[PDB]
Amino acid sequence: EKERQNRLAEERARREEEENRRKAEDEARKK
Repeated sequence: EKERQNRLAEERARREEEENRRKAEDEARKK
């Protein structure tokens, strides 16, 4: 269970950092 939950949690965090760098490069284009 913990293996599964941690895997899903890192998948979530990776998607989150994807969106963060994405908004970052968007703002960069606005610059």
